[PDB]
Amino acid sequence: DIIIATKNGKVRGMQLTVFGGTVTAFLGIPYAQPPLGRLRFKKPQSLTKWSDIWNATKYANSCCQNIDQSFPGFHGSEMWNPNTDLSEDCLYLNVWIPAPKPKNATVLIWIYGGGFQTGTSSLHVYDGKFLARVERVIVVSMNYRVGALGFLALPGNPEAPGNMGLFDQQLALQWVQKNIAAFGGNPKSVTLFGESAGAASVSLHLLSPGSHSLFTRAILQSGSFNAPWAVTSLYEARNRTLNLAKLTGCSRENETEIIKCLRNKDPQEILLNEAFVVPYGTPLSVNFGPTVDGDFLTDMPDILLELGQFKKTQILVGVNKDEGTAFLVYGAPGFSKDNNSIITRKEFQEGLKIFFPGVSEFGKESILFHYTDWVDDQRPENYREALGDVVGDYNFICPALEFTKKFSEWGNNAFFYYFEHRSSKLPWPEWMGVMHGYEIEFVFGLPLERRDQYTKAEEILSRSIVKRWANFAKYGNPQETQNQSTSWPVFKSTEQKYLTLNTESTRIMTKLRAQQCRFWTSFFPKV
Ligand SMILES: *[C@@H]1O[C@H](CO[C@H]2O[C@@H](C)[C@@H](O)[C@@H](O)[C@@H]2O)[C@@H](O[C@@H]2O[C@H](CO)[C@@H](O)[C@H](O)[C@H]2NC(C)=O)[C@H](O)[C@H]1NC(C)=O
Ligand SMILES: *[C@@H]1O[C@H](CO[C@H]2O[C@@H](C)[C@@H](O)[C@@H](O)[C@@H]2O)[C@@H](O[C@@H]2O[C@H](CO)[C@@H](O)[C@H](O)[C@H]2NC(C)=O)[C@H](O)[C@H]1NC(C)=O
Ligand SMILES: *[C@@H]1O[C@H](CO[C@H]2O[C@@H](C)[C@@H](O)[C@@H](O)[C@@H]2O)[C@@H](O)[C@H](O)[C@H]1NC(C)=O
Ligand SMILES: *[C@@H]1O[C@H](CO)[C@@H](O)[C@H](O)[C@H]1NC(C)=O
Ligand SMILES: *[C@@H]1O[C@H](CO)[C@@H](O)[C@H](O)[C@H]1NC(C)=O
Ligand SMILES: *[C@@H]1O[C@H](CO)[C@@H](O)[C@H](O)[C@H]1NC(C)=O
Ligand SMILES: [Cl-]
Ligand SMILES: [Cl-]
Ligand code: NA
Repeated sequence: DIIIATKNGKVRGMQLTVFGGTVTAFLGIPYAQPPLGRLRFKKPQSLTKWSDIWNATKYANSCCQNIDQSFPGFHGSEMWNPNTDLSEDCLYLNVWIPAPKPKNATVLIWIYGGGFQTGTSSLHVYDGKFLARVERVIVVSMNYRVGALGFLALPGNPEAPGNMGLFDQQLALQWVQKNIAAFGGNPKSVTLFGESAGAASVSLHLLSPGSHSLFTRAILQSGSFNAPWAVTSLYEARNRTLNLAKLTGCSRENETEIIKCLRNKDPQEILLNEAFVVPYGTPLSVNFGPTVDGDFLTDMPDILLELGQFKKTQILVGVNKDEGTAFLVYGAPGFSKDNNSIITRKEFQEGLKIFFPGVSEFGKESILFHYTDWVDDQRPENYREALGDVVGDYNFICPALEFTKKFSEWGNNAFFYYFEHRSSKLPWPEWMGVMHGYEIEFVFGLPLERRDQYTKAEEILSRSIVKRWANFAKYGNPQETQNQSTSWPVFKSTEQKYLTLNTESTRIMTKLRAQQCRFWTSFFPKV
């Protein structure tokens, strides 16, 4: 039996057999007062404290969220849907530790993505027992409110200040600060890691004064706060708060009245209207996201970044080779997971209308002009390939590279990867390539599990990634030093070296998507 005593009371874990060894798991530890009733839309509150033993033996409630019903029965989508009850009472976290209990272990904390609208810590691809077994790190992960319940904003008004999900994440990091020593962890060696909205959250904690001292280093997988989807302008954030009041018959005149009303709606009514607070949605819509709230975020983050106002530490940042493909099947014309999706020029342009709602006509000719200069053959898959690249370069790859450049210029070591392995088990079709989100299972070590049907080359790839992630966290340097591996060079402005992660040869290259990001980063924001 394994009981640990925490500042707020005792908690009982659960032993797990992993690869002939053992990990202890504490699944479902509360970290804040449940945000119900009068606390809906408010910053998370401190935990009352309990006598008697809290059992942390199963995942807890996922936070309320809309579900992907686009492909019922389909593992490719359904693997991202919550696998525990939805409930507004979802502020819990998980701790996997190695056995025997470690003495002063480096801690990894995962922050999931999901567009800030969806996600949960209990997905099978975020299961931290492989890491803890194999690398003897402690892994922590938390649920944080998403959608309007998480990011609804009415600026300056503490009934609904915005950024509540980010305060959820932040209060989980405090919990780790106060508590992880008792589990054998080193509060002085904490690395945050996250993918997509989770990565963007990691980068905002790098800008938040309140987070400065709740962690050591950071890993950003396919996301960063300067991505076009990542921060809602104060303008939009109120237009949206109002369209939601309106939509739920909660329009008022006193704004604290609007919120009192919204607190009486029942969660389904809020979720149901979220998709409509925007007149034109894209498959990449983030209707309720982070804002400049004057609290968590003190200024537009583009400015903090440019002027070097952020935590000085090392970062590991990377992207997948076909970031944009996943989204094309959620609304782009002539695209389907059940066929090769050869599209025509006319469909390409309609595609751009879907992804770039408005966006002038010249805006969209300029994208087409940059991306449809065929070299050449013809090449029926030209327009299909080009639309995915447009979507991936704009939304993920260029914002990641730009973030890494800028961050690196204030003098910190920074490492950049380019993930280009397609999982042998991937359920989406071949033309979608190395999709967004499909490096996560390599990082968490799922292919280390031989019973699971991955190739040999996959097990090895994952073994090396896990090592590089762990070395980054413990040492600030993502080398794999033993098996004559390629040395991962720091990313400097000027040379802009990066490391490729694939099953055959990993290599050092320079200047990923140089022409494309010059277009995205320098020219496009003007239009
Ligand atoms: C800011 O909000 C207004 C609000 O309009 C919205 O009403 C909501 C309840 C919601 O159902 C939503 O679908 C609806 O659009 C937006 O104004 C709208 O703009 C379009 C044309 O651009 C009109 O044809 C709509 O009918 C119009 N509605 C009203 C009542 O004016 C507005 O566009 C939006 N601004 C943005 C894009 O941020
Ligand atoms: C690949 O499929 C797309 C997607 O939509 C289709 O799914 C198919 C597998 C098919 O069974 C069909 O029932 C379904 O509509 C096809 O695009 C569609 O093309 C048809 C042609 O008449 C249009 O009318 C549809 O509007 C359009 N679908 C939408 C809503 O986007 C596509 O043609 C097909 N392409 C191939 C085989 O290369
Ligand atoms: C546990 O180790 C503590 C310090 O180790 C960390 O130093 C940090 C600055 C950071 O770079 C981490 O990556 C290092 O691992 C030490 O001061 C504590 O007193 C130790 N406590 C124990 C052994 O219980
Ligand atoms: C916690 O679970 C254990 C299972 O062995 C049990 O001994 C204890 O009574 C539990 N407390 C409950 C059910 O709240
Ligand atoms: C709006 O109503 C709230 C809630 O009772 C109240 O605190 C506030 O003073 C009101 N604002 C004004 C004066 O318009
Ligand atoms: C080193 O390579 C060997 C195979 O020769 C393998 O058994 C081992 O797991 C590797 N270590 C790492 C950290 O990749
Ligand atoms: Cl034309
Ligand atoms: Cl190698
Ligand atoms: Na131009």
